[PDB]
Amino acid sequence: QEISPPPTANLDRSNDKVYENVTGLVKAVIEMSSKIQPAPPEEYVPMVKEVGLALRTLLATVDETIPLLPASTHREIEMAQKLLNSDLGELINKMKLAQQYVMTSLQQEYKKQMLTAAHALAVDAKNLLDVIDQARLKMLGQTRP
Repeated sequence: QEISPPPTANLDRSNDKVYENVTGLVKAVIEMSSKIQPAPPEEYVPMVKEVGLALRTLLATVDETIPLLPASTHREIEMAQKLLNSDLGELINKMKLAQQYVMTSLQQEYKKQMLTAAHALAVDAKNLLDVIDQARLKMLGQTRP
């Protein structure tokens, strides 16, 4: 019973700077705490979903920019999308293995390969950006008289 009721509803919070500052401090603690500590295999799934959601937003956005671009660049973009999907597959596979091997000699190795897959995903995202940028600049070259 380290449990207490939510704060009173009898007070307007809309300019309550104490409330806001307590919120800021509790969040700063949560953020420090979760960074210091290694997250349990439970938590892996929600984190990976967040990354998958972010990827899908990106792929959907990249789908809508491809029409605009010179057809000579489409294969490169699509390949770079391919590579992100490839990194997501790997990430999910290593996450599943890390959970599977949770209390074995393989726990930390699988965790590591999961992080390397995630890192690869971020690196490949920035490469997609650069591929799209070169495309757009090429397109501007073409567009200008």
